Amino acid sequence: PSMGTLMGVYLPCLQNIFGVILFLRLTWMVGTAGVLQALLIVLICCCCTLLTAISMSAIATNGVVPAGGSYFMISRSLGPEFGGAVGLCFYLGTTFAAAMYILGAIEILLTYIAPPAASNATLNNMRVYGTIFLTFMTLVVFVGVKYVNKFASLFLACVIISILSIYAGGIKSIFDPPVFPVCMLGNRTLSRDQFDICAKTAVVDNETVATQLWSFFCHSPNLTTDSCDPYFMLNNVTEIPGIPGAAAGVLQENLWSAYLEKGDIVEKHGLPSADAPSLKESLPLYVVADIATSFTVLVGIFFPSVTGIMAGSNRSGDLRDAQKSIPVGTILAIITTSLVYFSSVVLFGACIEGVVLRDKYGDGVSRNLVVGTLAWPSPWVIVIGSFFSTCGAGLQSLTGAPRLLQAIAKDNIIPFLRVFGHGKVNGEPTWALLLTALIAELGILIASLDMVAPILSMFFLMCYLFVNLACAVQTLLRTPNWRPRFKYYHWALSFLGMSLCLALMFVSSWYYALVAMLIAGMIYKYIEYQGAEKEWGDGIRGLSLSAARYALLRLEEGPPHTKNWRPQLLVLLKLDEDLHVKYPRLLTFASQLKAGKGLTIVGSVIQGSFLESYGEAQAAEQTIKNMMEIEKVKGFCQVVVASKVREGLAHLIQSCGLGGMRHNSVVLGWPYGWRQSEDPRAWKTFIDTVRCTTAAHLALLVPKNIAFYPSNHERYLEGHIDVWWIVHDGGMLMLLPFLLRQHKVWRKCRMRIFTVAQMDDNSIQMKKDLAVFLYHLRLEAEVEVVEMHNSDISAYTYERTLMMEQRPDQSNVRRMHTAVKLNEVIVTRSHDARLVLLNMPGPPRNSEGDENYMEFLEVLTEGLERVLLVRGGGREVI
Amino acid sequence: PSMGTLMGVYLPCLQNIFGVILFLRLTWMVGTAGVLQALLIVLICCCCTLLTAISMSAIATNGVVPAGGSYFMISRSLGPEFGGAVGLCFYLGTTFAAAMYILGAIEILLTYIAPPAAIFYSNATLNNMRVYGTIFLTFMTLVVFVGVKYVNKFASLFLACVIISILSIYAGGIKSIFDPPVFPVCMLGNRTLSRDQFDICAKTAVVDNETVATQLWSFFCHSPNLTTDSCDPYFMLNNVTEIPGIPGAAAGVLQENLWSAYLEKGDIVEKHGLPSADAPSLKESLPLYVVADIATSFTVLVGIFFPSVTGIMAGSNRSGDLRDAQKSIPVGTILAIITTSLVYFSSVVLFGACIEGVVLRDKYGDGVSRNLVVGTLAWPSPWVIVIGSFFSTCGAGLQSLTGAPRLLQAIAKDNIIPFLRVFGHGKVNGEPTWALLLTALIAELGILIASLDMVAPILSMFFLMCYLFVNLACAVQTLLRTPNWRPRFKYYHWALSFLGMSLCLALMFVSSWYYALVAMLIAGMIYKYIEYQGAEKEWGDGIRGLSLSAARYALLRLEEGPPHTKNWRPQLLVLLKLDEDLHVKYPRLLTFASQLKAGKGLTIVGSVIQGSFLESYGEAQAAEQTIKNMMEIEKVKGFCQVVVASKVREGLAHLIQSCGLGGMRHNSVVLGWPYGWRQSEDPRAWKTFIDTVRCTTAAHLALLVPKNIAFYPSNHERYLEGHIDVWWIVHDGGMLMLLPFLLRQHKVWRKCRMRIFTVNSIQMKKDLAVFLYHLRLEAEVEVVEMHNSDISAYTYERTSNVRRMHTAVKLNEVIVTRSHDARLVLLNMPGPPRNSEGDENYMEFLEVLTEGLERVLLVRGGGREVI
Ligand SMILES: *[C@@H]1O[C@H](CO)[C@@H](O[C@@H]2O[C@H](CO)[C@@H](O[C@@H]3O[C@H](CO)[C@@H](O)[C@H](O)[C@@H]3O)[C@H](O)[C@H]2NC(C)=O)[C@H](O)[C@H]1NC(C)=O
Ligand SMILES: *[C@@H]1O[C@H](CO)[C@@H](O[C@@H]2O[C@H](CO)[C@@H](O[C@@H]3O[C@H](CO)[C@@H](O)[C@H](O)[C@@H]3O)[C@H](O)[C@H]2NC(C)=O)[C@H](O)[C@H]1NC(C)=O
Ligand SMILES: *[C@@H]1O[C@H](CO)[C@@H](O)[C@H](O)[C@H]1NC(C)=O
Ligand SMILES: *[C@@H]1O[C@H](CO)[C@@H](O)[C@H](O)[C@H]1NC(C)=O
Repeated sequence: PSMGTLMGVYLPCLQNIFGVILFLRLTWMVGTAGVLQALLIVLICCCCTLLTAISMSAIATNGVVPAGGSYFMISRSLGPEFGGAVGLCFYLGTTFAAAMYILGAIEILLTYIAPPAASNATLNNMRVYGTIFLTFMTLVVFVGVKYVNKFASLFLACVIISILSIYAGGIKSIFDPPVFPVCMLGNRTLSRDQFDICAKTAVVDNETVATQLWSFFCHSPNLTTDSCDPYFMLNNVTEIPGIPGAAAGVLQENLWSAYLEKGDIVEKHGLPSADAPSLKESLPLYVVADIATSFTVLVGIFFPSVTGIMAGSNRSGDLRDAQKSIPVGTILAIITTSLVYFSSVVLFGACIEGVVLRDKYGDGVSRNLVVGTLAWPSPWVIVIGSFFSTCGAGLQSLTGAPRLLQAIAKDNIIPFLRVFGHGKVNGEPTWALLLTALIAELGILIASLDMVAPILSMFFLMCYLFVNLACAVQTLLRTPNWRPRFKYYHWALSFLGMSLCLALMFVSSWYYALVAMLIAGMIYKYIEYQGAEKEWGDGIRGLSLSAARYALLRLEEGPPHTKNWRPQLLVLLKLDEDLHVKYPRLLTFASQLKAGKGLTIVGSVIQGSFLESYGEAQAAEQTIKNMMEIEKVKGFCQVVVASKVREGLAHLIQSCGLGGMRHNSVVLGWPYGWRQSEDPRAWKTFIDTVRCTTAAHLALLVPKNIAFYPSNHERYLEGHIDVWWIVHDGGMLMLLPFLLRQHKVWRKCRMRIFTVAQMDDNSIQMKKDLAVFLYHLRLEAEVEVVEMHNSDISAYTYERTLMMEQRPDQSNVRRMHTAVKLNEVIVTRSHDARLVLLNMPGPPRNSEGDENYMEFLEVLTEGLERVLLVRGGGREVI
Repeated sequence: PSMGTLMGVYLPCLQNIFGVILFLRLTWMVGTAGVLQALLIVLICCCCTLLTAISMSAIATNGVVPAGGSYFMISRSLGPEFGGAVGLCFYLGTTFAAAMYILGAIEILLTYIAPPAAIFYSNATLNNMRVYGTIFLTFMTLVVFVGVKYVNKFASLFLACVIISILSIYAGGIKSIFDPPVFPVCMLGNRTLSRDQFDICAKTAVVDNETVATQLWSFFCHSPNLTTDSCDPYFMLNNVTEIPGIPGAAAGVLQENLWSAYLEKGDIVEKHGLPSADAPSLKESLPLYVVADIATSFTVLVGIFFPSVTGIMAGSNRSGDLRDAQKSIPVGTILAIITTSLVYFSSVVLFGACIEGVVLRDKYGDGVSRNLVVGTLAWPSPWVIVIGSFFSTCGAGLQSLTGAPRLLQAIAKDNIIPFLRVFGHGKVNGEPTWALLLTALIAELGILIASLDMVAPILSMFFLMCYLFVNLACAVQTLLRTPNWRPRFKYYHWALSFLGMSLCLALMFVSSWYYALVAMLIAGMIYKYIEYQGAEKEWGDGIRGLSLSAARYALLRLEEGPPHTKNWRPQLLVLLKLDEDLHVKYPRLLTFASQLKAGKGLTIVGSVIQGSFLESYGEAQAAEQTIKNMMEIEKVKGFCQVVVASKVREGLAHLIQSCGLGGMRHNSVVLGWPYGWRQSEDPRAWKTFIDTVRCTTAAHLALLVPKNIAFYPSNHERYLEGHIDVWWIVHDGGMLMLLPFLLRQHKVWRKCRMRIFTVNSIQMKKDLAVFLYHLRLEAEVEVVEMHNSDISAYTYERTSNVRRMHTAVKLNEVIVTRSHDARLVLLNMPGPPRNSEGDENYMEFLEVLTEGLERVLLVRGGGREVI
């Protein structure tokens, strides 16, 4: 299967756009509203269709295009929810379009072709004949689809012959127009059907005698009477030509709006008329305005003539290269249609009188097609041409709606219409054709183009709005599988299309638009619920699971680094031998530092064997959940059963979360009684966990002396948090006290920034820097710099220099002494502090100097009531 | 601090509801719309407010009540997004209410109290309104700036004025019933003349023993002589009557003014039911008939009258100083609503039944001698209602001017919206500083319209937006079972709040659809902006933060509730085994998982890497990228976990039991087959396989062991001829039947024939068929003989080493003679032994059982599978 762009995309879209709306209701629309407002309407109705076509192309290019049709692409590229929603609005639009074309064919048959074989009598004739035609067309569609697909070329040929004849007639009008006298009464419009000739008196047998017009206007058959209406005798009777040759005075004439009312009379603005009363037996003698005309009504009546851009991408499977052949073809069809309407609007407006355009049924002329009056060969070619075009459009719509319904039914998206997929032995639908025919009858029972057209418009506008909105949303949030290759495509275009087509959908009828939107929302949510129930198993719980998975998948792609740094903690609790939380203050501290917003996972390892201790794990999980609910901290809880607690801690540290929902901080407690007991396990386990959390580039929070930390009911009134930032990790060391004081427990503790990084430098510049940095934070904490020394900070400087370059025992003995001098300073100037935060030095590289490192950490925090040590990970930015 | 229900909630709400609409625009509404439609209007405007009061009570009952005010409760109980959105609509409503009350005070000053002080003296009335409203707005802002304390002291007086006014109205009516007042209104045929100009309504009067033309004649006929015939035909053709304007209460008037009489702009107020002979008229007479001022309809009347019943959120405004709020707020608010509704109903009926249908339609009381139309019936004098309404309007304006900037200051100090942080810079006392100025500017921009009949709909739009948002939030949070939302109200049900949302939305669209669209877009923009700011504050990114927050919210909500699903769908964990060069050994497992899930569900891909964590981080990260790429190729959407353990066996276990977050857990482990276990000299592989098998059966997980993974098809291949074989032996029938269906759901197995072979036979077949009806597979069922002795191994393991092999070899014989040419064979395997040493024999069994079959997949049930 391989065919080019032309015979695969261009000709079908053109054949679907040229409909009956042009002939039957273009001239009337142009004359009633003028040339300006008509051109503006055409432009407004082409822009929405252009933005929808661009979005449709952006959809049709990303990835491969499914070979099924025009509904499979939408579904595959926008999800089952959207695809299901789009298919149904399109189905309803198609069945009402078939109905409307049947109405057009009936109207053209009973009014101009042959009126003998026929207020509300006309409506009843329309109903009866439309029902008969619908029956016959449904039967034909049942038996003879092959012949329709055979004869489909003829309908386009007829349309082209008709348009060629119209333009040829115009070009012949410019230099030699036809003759079609329309009769006048002052500034009124007479129906030429009854009268033989329009003249008050005629000369018969050497003398004047009253004409049929007289006898119809005056009840007296003798001229010598004075009991007639004043308007007839007061004004004249003229015979102006109806087809004035092309000129700039006529296009100047019919240039301003002429919106009439229901029942008014078609009047020729620009003739002398002296008003007077009139009888009530004369109204059947003037031409009358049939329906109330406005701007929104004309929008609604014209819109079904620019629809069908989804009909071009309808033989997608039998295409050579669809990605490059569908969009260009569709847009070329749009451009051709827009230019044909513009040129025809201007030619009609500028070539025909402003009073004969308003005869919806061609009353001024002797019951002819008003647009058929200007046609070179004869007015009989356009009538037959439009008749065959209407029949063909009806047949093709009745062929193409049931196929869409059958596809949607066999896709098993909406469950209650599975039966509509019981196709024939060949695949042709059976109980979808019946539903379509019944809805078409329900539409025919209205029997008026001016009321069927807005419903059709609502369905199509809803479909287009949905396509555009889906495209824009999927582009904004970076949907995982959505990458279009179109060059001139940008989500701003789809947004503008949504706005314009929404404005149209609301101009026609706000309440109808609300009903359509509610139907669409109901079907969308119902599809979503059914999909959730089918993938997972539950309705409500299934919805939540699906939302979670969607969010995680979308978060997967993209740069995995955030411009800011906020602590997301993982609290490593240590369960007792009796399965009790040893330090229930860690949970309290986590709740005070997070305040219930963010991610907080709470892991714990249970020594033993997994094969025989599963119930223990479940019990411990419930226990931790209860204890965690009490302290009011909202988080998940993981429990693993390892053989040795060390490897359990490792597996917990490096594997907790799903993709992007990872922790970036490990808060572990302090080992108490490590030197007291003879078992040296404690400090080696602690140091091993420290080394394992520093090699994964994670932050570290080691709250020392956890038994003295406040509870949530406690409150502090006087006190000041103390920060003792030594060299590095300034960002997190400044971000912690702020997030802490944001809680009511530390609601008003004064912050004091103590800095010890003299390094033979000046504090004046560092004070200005700290203050300006604090200005953005707005903490405004007092900054004081203590007189620091290089030899005093030697322990930290060694590591700092090594870190800068990257960007033992001799040193350790010195480190202990520096640790004790620093401890002396801090305990003499910050003893009475409420909470003290200072950054700790990194663990040694040598696996044996760990005891000295522990002695350093113990002699450093000697005397301080409450001290929290934080170690940076190195990837923190702010 | 402790004060009761009455003086803490009831009276403030009453003071906020009874407003100026009642006096200035009730009679006009009743006369224009009739009695019936008036009752309907009152009912419609009371129902939306009643449902909103019920939802507000449900909010005020869950948990403890914040002591701050009326905005803190909403925030704490509905989240920062909703609470922030509500605050702005309520703020705008309050400032426009200040504007409307000022307009009411100006209108009452220029029309009844003193008409000479009309400086401008059409558009002159509008310009006078503009100037005087500006002067008052300035003066009231300054007063509110300096003297809040005296306002808080004198606030009771305004309520005293309102109550005395209403009591006087009813006293006047009751006096009307048996002895009415006198207020003659003059008539011309069936029109209504303005009684201000004429001295007396009579065509001719007798002066000095003779008749002379009266002032009415000179106004209608410009000639001062009776002997003239150059006047309009309407004056001479019709009569001049003087009907009483206040007929005492009776059933004849309520019978008259009972149907709607919507006029048009410029029409004439006509008394239906009087003799009138029509005739043309001049154009210099229009200044002498009373005229309808604006076009009247039904929707217009709803829009103008809705502000009267607003203010139910002002009752829960001294929340901190309350004795027991949970039992005192709802009952107080609802009693205030009921009292207001009954007062309106009784007053509507009283007006309908006491006043003529022609004097109700003079919006400014022209038929009567420029009096307050409602003041005609009042016992002491019509002077009590005028002064009463003046003081009431000034007091309500003052309190709105006091209560709006305070709310803005609260929102600014809550630090939700960042660009209005400056508005929290209160004075030394707490009185707002740059919030009062902004409020005064908005009030001026509202005054520039200078017409109650045009300001009222804007006020209504904002208040309706607030109520709709409250109701919708309550209903949704009750439906989705948010974790921290449990209301204690007795008569509360999410259907009621939903119905309230529907009704108040209907109102919002009846009044003016376009305004409703603008309000909804403002609300949506602020809602999404608050959500974005919350994301920026918790996580760090705007978009990535939004996604993280959505994920966390979904997981937390899914946490609570029954942890068992009615259905069972496989959620796989594919255990890949990386090579020494960090390449996927069997990339066909990922293909098989993608075929079994079809891209919908959860699929985690774990793998263990032997070594030490301290020195092997980069290898793990590189392997993570490798697995992600290989998984992207096969088109399977899933997450990837890699852990670095010491001994692989141990790492596996930890991978099996800890993967996921809370409720997003796996329930099926698909591991490959150990190849070369007996051929390999070392016995390390089977020792690992058996350990993973034993560990995954003790966690109650299903098990899928695809054997011979090197012959499984890829995605590009297609099958035309073949038949899947299922060999369900004893147990695990549900999942053994659900697997082939989910498999054939993919295009690769799109049309492979399914054959069910099952080791009373009619009863069993009937059961399989009835079960198959729901599934709809309709696959052919073939039941081979069932020997208990042959299957003894499965029965004995569920509920002799030499015998094991004999049964396995007979079963292998049967399967290979009746299913050798099968495409895919699925059969359930027996459980591994409890003894840790018979693993070699167990492996020999498993090897000799599936001997000859090209492709065989073995499934073992977990035991908690339902379908
Ligand atoms: C066709 O002829 C009739 C009668 O001559 C035109 O009637 C229009 O409307 C009324 C009579 O129905 C007259 O207009 C009056 O004009 C004054 C001056 O502004 C205005 O104050 C009145 O309210 C009324 O509009 C007059 O006969 C004529 N007026 C206009 C502006 O057309 C009718 O318009 C004619 N139709 C055409 C010319 O298309
Ligand atoms: C006050 O008197 C005026 C003038 O008489 C009333 O206006 C006109 O009243 C007459 C008599 O009711 C109406 O005539 C009726 O017209 C309708 C069709 O419009 C016809 O079906 C009836 O059989 C009858 O002929 C006339 O329409 C009406 N309006 C005008 C412009 O003449 C006025 O209605 C009286 N007040 C009230 C409250 O009725
Ligand atoms: C009617 O036509 C006659 C014939 O020319 C003309 O004289 C007369 O003025 C016309 N009347 C009007 C009202 O134009
Ligand atoms: C005016 O009133 C007199 C008083 O009886 C009455 O006779 C006359 O008919 C009235 N005029 C009309 C037009 O009814």
